Amino acid sequence: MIREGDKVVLVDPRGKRYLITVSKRDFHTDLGILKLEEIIGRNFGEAIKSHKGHEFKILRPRIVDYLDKMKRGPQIVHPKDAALIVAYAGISPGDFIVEAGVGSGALTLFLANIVGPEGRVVSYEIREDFAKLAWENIKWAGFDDRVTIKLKDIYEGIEEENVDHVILDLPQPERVVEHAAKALKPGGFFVAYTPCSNQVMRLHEKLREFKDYFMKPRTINVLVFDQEVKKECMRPRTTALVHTGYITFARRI
Amino acid sequence: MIREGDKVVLVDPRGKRYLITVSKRDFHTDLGILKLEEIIGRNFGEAIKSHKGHEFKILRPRIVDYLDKMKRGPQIVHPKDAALIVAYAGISPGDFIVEAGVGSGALTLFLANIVGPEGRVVSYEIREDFAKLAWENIKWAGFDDRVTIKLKDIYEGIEEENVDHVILDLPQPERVVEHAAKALKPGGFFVAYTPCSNQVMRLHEKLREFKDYFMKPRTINVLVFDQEVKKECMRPRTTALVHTGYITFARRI
Amino acid sequence: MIREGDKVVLVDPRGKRYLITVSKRDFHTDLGILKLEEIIGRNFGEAIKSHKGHEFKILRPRIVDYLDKMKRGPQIVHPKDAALIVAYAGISPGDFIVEAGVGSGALTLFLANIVGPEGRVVSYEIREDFAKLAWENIKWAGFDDRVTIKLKDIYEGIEEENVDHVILDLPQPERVVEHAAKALKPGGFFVAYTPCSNQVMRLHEKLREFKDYFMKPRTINVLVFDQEVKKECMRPRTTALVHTGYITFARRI
Amino acid sequence: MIREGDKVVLVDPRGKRYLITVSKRDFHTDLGILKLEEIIGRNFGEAIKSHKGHEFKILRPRIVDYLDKMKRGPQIVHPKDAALIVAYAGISPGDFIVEAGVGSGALTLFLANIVGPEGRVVSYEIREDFAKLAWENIKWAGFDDRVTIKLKDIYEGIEEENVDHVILDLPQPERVVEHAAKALKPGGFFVAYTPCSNQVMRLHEKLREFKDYFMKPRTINVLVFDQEVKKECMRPRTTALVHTGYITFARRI
Ligand SMILES: Nc1ncnc2c1ncn2[C@@H]1O[C@H](CSCC[C@H](N)C(=O)O)[C@@H](O)[C@H]1O
Ligand SMILES: Nc1ncnc2c1ncn2[C@@H]1O[C@H](CSCC[C@H](N)C(=O)O)[C@@H](O)[C@H]1O
Ligand SMILES: Nc1ncnc2c1ncn2[C@@H]1O[C@H](CSCC[C@H](N)C(=O)O)[C@@H](O)[C@H]1O
Ligand SMILES: Nc1ncnc2c1ncn2[C@@H]1O[C@H](CSCC[C@H](N)C(=O)O)[C@@H](O)[C@H]1O
Repeated sequence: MIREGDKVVLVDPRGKRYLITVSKRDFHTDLGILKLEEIIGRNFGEAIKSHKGHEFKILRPRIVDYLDKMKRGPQIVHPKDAALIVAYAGISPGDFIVEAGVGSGALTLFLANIVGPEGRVVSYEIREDFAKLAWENIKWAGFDDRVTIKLKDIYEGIEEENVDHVILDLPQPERVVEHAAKALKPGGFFVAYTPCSNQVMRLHEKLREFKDYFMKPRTINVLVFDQEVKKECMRPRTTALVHTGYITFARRI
Repeated sequence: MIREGDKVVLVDPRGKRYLITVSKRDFHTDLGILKLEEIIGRNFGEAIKSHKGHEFKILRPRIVDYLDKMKRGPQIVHPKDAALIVAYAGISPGDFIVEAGVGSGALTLFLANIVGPEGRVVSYEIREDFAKLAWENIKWAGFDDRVTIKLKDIYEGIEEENVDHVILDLPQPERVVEHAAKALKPGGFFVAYTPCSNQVMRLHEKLREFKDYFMKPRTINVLVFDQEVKKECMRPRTTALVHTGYITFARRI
Repeated sequence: MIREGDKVVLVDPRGKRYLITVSKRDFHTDLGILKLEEIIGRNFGEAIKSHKGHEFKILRPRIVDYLDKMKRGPQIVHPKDAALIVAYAGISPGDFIVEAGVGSGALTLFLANIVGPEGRVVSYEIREDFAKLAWENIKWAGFDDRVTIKLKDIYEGIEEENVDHVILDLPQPERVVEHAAKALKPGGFFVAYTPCSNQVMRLHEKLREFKDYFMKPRTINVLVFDQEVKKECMRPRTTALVHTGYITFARRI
Repeated sequence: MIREGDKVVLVDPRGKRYLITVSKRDFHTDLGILKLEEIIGRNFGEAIKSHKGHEFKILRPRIVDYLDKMKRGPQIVHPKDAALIVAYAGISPGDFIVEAGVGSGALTLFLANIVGPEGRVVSYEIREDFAKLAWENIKWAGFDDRVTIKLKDIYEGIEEENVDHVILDLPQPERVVEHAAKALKPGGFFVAYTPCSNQVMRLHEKLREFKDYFMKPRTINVLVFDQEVKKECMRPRTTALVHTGYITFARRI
């Protein structure tokens, strides 16, 4: 069922994953040489063995795989932040999303997945090299069909109209507030990710100026604690990622 | 555009949301009486008035309104927990999900909206009053098309096959592990939400025993702090919801 | 034995405490009337019974009982914040402490307990009613031996010299930095408690300006989670106190 | 004023501290030889110079210095946890404390500082090399007067009686419960520090068997978030110490 050119997740015995394109070349590993040609005509769930006899399993790549293994220009918007943006903004299949700060394309890949083949994500970017690398990430993930990158400064305006969500992770989201109020559907969401307290203060004040266009804003911070579970001791993992950014939501009119 | 029988969200000046089916009747509010018939023939983004001069904005119902306004039992799975289920398990449009513990239909509604018209959710439930209640909400939210509620003890087995995700909020997820291993696609996710660390210990024991059926399980705990942001003062809100439940993820072999 | 005028802690069957003054007057309770005079001749570890038959145990009042049961114009600086102030700044028996913001006298009580009968806490306060209130609180607790309340505005200066610590919980702690710099012993701690980010920002501004007077400042934030532990279920408590204030520490060169 | 044999902290133009016993010798350091003969007869707040020009400040050793610079091999109980133990148990000058797990002496130092010259700390230990290292640390910090270490297993029993607090950092505190019930004064505190949920569950089980000797227990967990305050950005430190141990408190009768 797998043909040349298709993408595949190879899982080694230790649980390490390789998101691979099937082709006539021999992939090198910790644990021997895979001949990726042997994968043609196999099914997901079958295995291939390296030259030293270690078994690698073939999985269909999912969004988590693409997200986990893309070329990143550190940092990004993290899974957990993307998650709450989706939840509290209620992003849905079919939604039309404008986003600014395409970066590596991480938030874009996640949002593209949520809106499906019939949703649209339009990403703004001002940095040429980030646009060229994001686009390569989005083609690689197959979202080629639903995402458009505009090499354009969103501060100067939003061309689009009747958008479901404006989602931002750039330095000054306050400079987009006025444009978002025009672009957004009634009941549409303005969403911003900001690492600093200062950015929140500014944004909240701008959103107060635009009380007539937005509902009362909401700013959250998400923490995720991994648990270390064993036979005897169950306890939280000693260190954790405590802070990425704040997320501010505001409903339109 | 708005016709009889459609569902609409009315927003009052304060920002109180009313989820209403538009029909020929009068609706009684703390800001006076409304005639829903005046909504008919109008478009989203427009306003109707009350017999005290107070305006009511008309918005298209989004998933977040349904989750906010549905009938409930006591405990539920909160948006943040479902958010991370979605993010960490890679729940995508078109997915086939098995969930047990429908309860009030909160989680099921969340997942139904993520999977889209072409995804499917099958929910098991042992408690006949909950099943009726949950089904009441999904027809109401319009996910009629994609959701099926089984009145069946999931511990007896999972009749579905090639499922993308098995997602549990029930007292003993360990008693579903063997079943889910057979039901899940290669690469699919077992996901369990458990309030106590006892549950997690027991569940981790079962997954340990099924080592050759799942990758290394990870267990997480998610906290969300709201921020009180004023002109003079930005502090985290004094009080917060600090624990709902632990979430455990395991990918199938 | 216990005599008239002694202060005592009555613990009821449900574990509830009552800090009481022993005297010929009968005290009214959920569980019946207590003849407090019957607590004369009795000793710590003994009990007395209400007219409804219920037994109240007699304990020696400790610092936690005074802190837990005093008259507040709430909220105070919470015992979690005061603990970390003590621990991080090294507050020891015999210390000479200047604090400003006597308020209810809660912080003052805590530090007074720490410094001991031979230590000194000098508390500044600009409000006559608070000063009366707190002084009544500290008498009540037996600390009038070691605490001084100066009805004076600390922004105008600190009369004391060679102080161990300057501990602040007032709105503009930056206006005390210079005075604290000159009041503190070498190795003495400037400590401020500030509910808002904004206050931390200004206080960091001022401490940068006086870098030649202070080591690098450190701002913490402390959360305490309660656990629900029962035979079956052990989980963190659902709701917690998430924020009181930030605490900044600065060592004098 | 400062004579031979006394202890002194040296602060350099970076901020780093060195705690030494003052005696005539060319002290080897990163910024050049010190020669601690220029220091004798000086006062605190003065400066002494090396051969490379730079200046070193003389500070009086506080409890924070001893806890920083001590030989601290084995994992300590953390300052934040010591703090809440002090706070919630109401540990006061002059208290009599039995503690088990002397470890390196860290928790023993901190407690010995709080109970003061007239308090007593009896530390139990079963490991020789730990006991030798612990006694060598407390003598160095000057608490020889108030601390005794017993090379004896606390599970076998508690020799002392009428004690203020039993403070534990060992693997099975539930075995010390009955002994503590005998040793503690009316209103005294049993305090145990456990890194695992399991340990807490066992302990709570024992404490409830001893409901007639103890008030309902209270288990807590403390987190400290460091704040990053730069001129143009305030945010929490990205990473933070999230879990060290749970702490359980119970009042005797
Ligand atoms: N006005 C604008 N329009 C479109 N993209 C923008 C933009 N301003 C910035 N960007 C892009 O948005 C991305 C994130 S900017 C980096 C944000 C950083 N975490 C912070 O602390 O603020 C970058 O790729 C940047 O080039
Ligand atoms: N074996 C089973 N099959 C299907 N549904 C079940 C089930 N056991 C419980 N449920 C349903 O799942 C929902 C949540 S059960 C309550 C969960 C609890 N907090 C715990 O984990 O301990 C209820 O609606 C209940 O009827
Ligand atoms: N310059 C100053 N000198 C002395 N006390 C001051 C002061 N500024 C404020 N205070 C006192 O410090 C205390 C804390 S004020 C900050 C907390 C807040 N205003 C509240 O009341 O909850 C108050 O009792 C106030 O009267
Ligand atoms: N019954 C007992 N009496 C006295 N000390 C004990 C004891 N059981 C354990 N200890 C000591 O208590 C301390 C903490 S024990 C828990 C930490 C971990 N097991 C470790 O050693 O790294 C150790 O110093 C240990 O030697």
